[PDB]
This record gives sequence, structure tokens and C-alpha cells, in this order.
Amino acid sequence: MGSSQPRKKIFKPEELRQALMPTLEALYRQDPESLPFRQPVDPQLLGIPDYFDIVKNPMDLSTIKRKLDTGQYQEPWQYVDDVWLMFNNAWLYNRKTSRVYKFCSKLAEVFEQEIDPVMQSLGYCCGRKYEFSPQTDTLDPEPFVDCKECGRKMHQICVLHYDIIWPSGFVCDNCLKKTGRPRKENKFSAKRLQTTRLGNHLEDRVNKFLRRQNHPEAGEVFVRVVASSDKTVEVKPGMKSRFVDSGEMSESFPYRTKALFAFEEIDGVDVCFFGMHVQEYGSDCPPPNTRRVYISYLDSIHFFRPRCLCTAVYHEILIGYLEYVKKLGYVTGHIWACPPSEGDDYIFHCHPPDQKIPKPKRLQEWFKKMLDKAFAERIINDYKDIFKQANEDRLTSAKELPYFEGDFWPNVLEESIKEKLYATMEKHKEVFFVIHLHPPIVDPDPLLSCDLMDGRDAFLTLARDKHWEFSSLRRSKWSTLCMLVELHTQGQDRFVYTCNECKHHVETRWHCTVCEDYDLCINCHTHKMVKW
Ligand SMILES: CC(C)(COP(=O)(O)OP(=O)(O)OC[C@H]1O[C@@H](n2cnc3c(N)ncnc32)[C@H](O)[C@@H]1OP(=O)(O)O)[C@@H](O)C(=O)NCCC(=O)NCCS
Ligand SMILES: [Zn+2]
Ligand SMILES: [Zn+2]
Ligand SMILES: [Zn+2]
Ligand SMILES: [Zn+2]
Repeated sequence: MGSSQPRKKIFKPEELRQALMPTLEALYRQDPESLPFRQPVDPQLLGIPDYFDIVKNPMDLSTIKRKLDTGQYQEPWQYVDDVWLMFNNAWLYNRKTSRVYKFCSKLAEVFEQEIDPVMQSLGYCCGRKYEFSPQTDTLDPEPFVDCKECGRKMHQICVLHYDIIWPSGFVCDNCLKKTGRPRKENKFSAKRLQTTRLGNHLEDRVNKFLRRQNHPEAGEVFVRVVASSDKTVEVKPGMKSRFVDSGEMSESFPYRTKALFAFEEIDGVDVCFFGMHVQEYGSDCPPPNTRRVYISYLDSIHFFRPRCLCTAVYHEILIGYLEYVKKLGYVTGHIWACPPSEGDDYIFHCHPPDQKIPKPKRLQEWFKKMLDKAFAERIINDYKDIFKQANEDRLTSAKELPYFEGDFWPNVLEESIKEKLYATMEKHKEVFFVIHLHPPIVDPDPLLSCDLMDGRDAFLTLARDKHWEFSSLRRSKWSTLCMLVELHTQGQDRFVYTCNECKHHVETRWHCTVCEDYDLCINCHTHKMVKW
């Protein structure tokens, strides 16, 4: 196994100890919590013959101090890997309630507190030992990268490096201004996703909502429609043999589905904090589904800054969505406000351990004050739950109720043919909403084919495989980084560009610095234009 890197950062024993040991000391100073840790665990004093079958690499403060004093640590990470072995062996063996389990956790908050600054002035990211959350005995570790010039290993996720964005390799931040060089731009930003009129309207609406509230920690929001697709929902076999064999409802029903996410700039980087999937049923779609939209799935990560503005802006996206489709020509909208089943993640792969899933009535109340704000806003002009709507509209037939993809009702009907049914309605009135908004519908936005976002399953599976967890602010940033690379670079659309005055095909063109998608010929406008 041949190796090389020539201007390595190597640490000689006592420069390490001069930096590292103040941290060991802070552990030792913790009294009594330190005491079961100043010595190697001795199962014959303690009375635990199982120990060495359980913890197969014992570690303790004294061993660490010996390695430090004698110089057996070449790089600081070996140091910090060794104390976390100490902690991890304790949390393993001992019961979550035992005393030394508790001792241990206190040494660890102390060590976290002390280790990060020193590892940082030694030019590393943190002093932590990170493993991804358990999958379907053992856990996967966070990735590292090596500065091409230091050689000093850093958490990939900490320093947010990805070779696709910077193919020349990773180089650290201090060596970078040693280089006189700043880091090249991450072109694969939320802002730089193709923009759409739908995405713009939601984007434009909320950020000067935020402007009106004007809290200092808030950053820019970007709303992007990352997929758009023409599908049709087939009538499930029972109801179709009973109704379209008859000729009373159509076999298929066309709809356009859109997936659209919302990003905020946090610490200088895009964080994805909201995502949604709609089904839009146009004006050519036969009854019962003509001119209506349906909010399939809605999902969220709580790292929007500030949290007090957080919920309001979710509402601003939703209400802004209905505002948009209204004017296009839609007339009614439909929310199935059903809260998650089973730690079911709707769109984002590993939610924060401490962002709790709501009970259904929380979620209904939520959606209800959602709609009240828009009613007051003169956006929606009325809304009711499904029975004040259904029996107020006098419906007696199963053909009369909108029939959506993946929706509850197609499948309550579908198995109800062998076996009563207005009652199966009456139970669940509070979970389904009917939104009254009020000349063919035509969508200005082009179709975006993105297989990763066609339906919610592709993004989730890819995230499981790539460990793009949304479970911490630092992981969401990294998961957002790579989500954005997937959208930018493995979308399915090729672009043919055309001149905005003559409609002609173009290769060379003069790109406005001004308009969001504008490109004049050479056969030539008001604005400064560059050649693209
Ligand atoms: C719907 C959603 C986007 C709205 O998020 P939100 O605006 O942050 O509000 P929530 O309904 O989560 O809860 C708001 C408050 O209630 C608390 N809370 C939420 N669920 C709770 C529960 N079941 N029990 C107790 N408290 C709860 C939260 O802590 C928060 O209060 P706080 O800041 O004082 O701590 C969010 O619930 C979400 O991401 N859901 C994912 C799955 C889901 O519910 N999908 C529904 C699609 S129809
Ligand atoms: Zn780190
Ligand atoms: Zn470096
Ligand atoms: Zn212009
Ligand atoms: Zn021209």
C-alpha cells in the first residue's frame, strides 16, 4: 500500500499534549463523574464477568493520558477517537438509567464543550464522533475528507465538500487564504434551479411578508418547482365496472402533478425546509374532477430561522399556492389533513429526533387557521369540511365525489363493493377539507421532468441510500447540498434556447443581466447584455 502527500501537517508529541490535554484535564476535574473512568474497568472488583465479551476495546482516561504523555498519538483525531471509545463503551454496557451511564453523558457534554474549540485552532472542524441513524447491530459513520494540502482529516459534512461541485479536490479554509484564493462558487444553488411563475409567486409573496415582520436572523427564501408532469389516475376496478362500464364517469382522469420545495439561506448556505406535492385537475378533465387541485403531501423540517416566523411562512406558501391556481382558473381545492402514520416521513428522510409529529386535531386546527387567514385575505372566499359541502350540494351517487390519486376515497369505495358508506364519510369529516375559490385553464410554466421528484418515493429511497438525513441543522445543510446537485445535474430536461424577439433557434445569444429569462439575437433591446 503506497502512500504520499508532501506538505503534511504532522504534530509532534508535546505540541499535541500542549493543545489536547487541557481537555483531558477538564474530564478529570469532574468529580465524582470522572472516578469510574480514571482507571481501566476491572470486572473482578465490579462483579461483571460479561464485560470483555461486551466491550471489546476498553479505554479509560489513564490509558489516554499515557498515550498522550508517551506520544502514541500522531494526529489529534486518534486522541478524540479514543475518548469517544471510552464514552461509547460506557453508554453501551450500562443501562440508560444506571449512574455511570449518567456520569458518562456529563463527561461527554463537558468534552464536546471543550474539544471543539481546540480542534478548531488545530485546524479541524469539530471534536465529535458522528454516526448516521440506525437503518432497517451496527451503525454507519459520517464521511471524512482530507485537505489536499494539509492532509488534515475533516468531516465532510462539517465542511460541506462535494467533489461534483469542486472537482479539483478539497482544500481547507486556512490553506485557502494561505493560497490567497477564496473557494470557488457553488453553482448548484437553490436560487439557480430553473425558475417558474408558480415558484416565483410563492417566493415573491413570502419574502416581503418576512420583510414586513423584519426579524434580523431571517434569510432569503427560494421557492422552486422541481418537477412537473402529466399523469392520469385510473378508476379502481370495482367502482369502474360499476360506473364507466355504465358510462357515467370516465375511466381515467388527467392531472398535472408538481413537486415544489422551499429553501432558506442559513449561515450562507441553502437549507431545504419545506416540500409539497400537488395534483392539479384541469378544465378538460371530466366530472367529477373538473377544475380542482389537491394537496397530496406536505412535509417540513423545523430549522427555519426564526422559529417564530416559521409557521407563518408555511401558511404564506399554501395560501399563495391557492391564490396562484385560482387566477389560472381553478375553482375548488382539497386538503386531506392526515398526520403521519408510523414515523412515516412524508418527503424528507430523517426528521429531527425532537420535532414532534402532531396529533390530527393539531393538524386540522393548523390547516383551519391556515384557511382563515386566506379568507380574511380575500383569497379563498369560503371553505367547509366534506359533509357541510357534500350534503349541502345534495350528492347521492359515488360518482359525485372527486376521485384523486392515492386519495382515501377511491379505496374506501374500492373495497366497499363486496360489502353503510355515507357513514364511513361521517366519521372522518374533520380530516378532509373542501376549499371554495370562487375560460380554459392553461399553465404558463413548462414541464420539468425530474424522476427523483416524480412522486415522493424516489427522493426518500435515494436519501436512505445516501444518508441525506434532515435530522440536524448540519446534516440538513449537507443533505440540501446534495439534493441540489441531484436536481441540477441529473434532471431529465435538455434545454433548447430561443431568441425572445424573433423566436428563432439560438446558439450564440445575448443574455440579459436584468430579466429572469431573456435572450436576444445578434441580429438585434434596452439592457446591458452579455454573450452566452
Ligand atoms: C404540518 C407541519 C408542516 C406544520 O408544522 P408547524 O407549523 O411547526 O406546527 P406543528 O403542528 O408541528 O406544531 C406547532 C407547535 O406544537 C408543538 N407540537 C407539535 N406536535 C405536537 C404534539 N403531537 N404534541 C405536543 N406538541 C406538539 C410543537 O412543538 C410546536 O410548538 P412549540 O414551538 O411551542 O414547541 C408539520 O407538522 C410537519 O412537518 N408535519 C410532517 C407530517 C405531517 O404532519 N404532514 C401533514 C400533511 S397533511
Ligand atoms: Zn467536524
Ligand atoms: Zn488545508
Ligand atoms: Zn433585459
Ligand atoms: Zn433575432
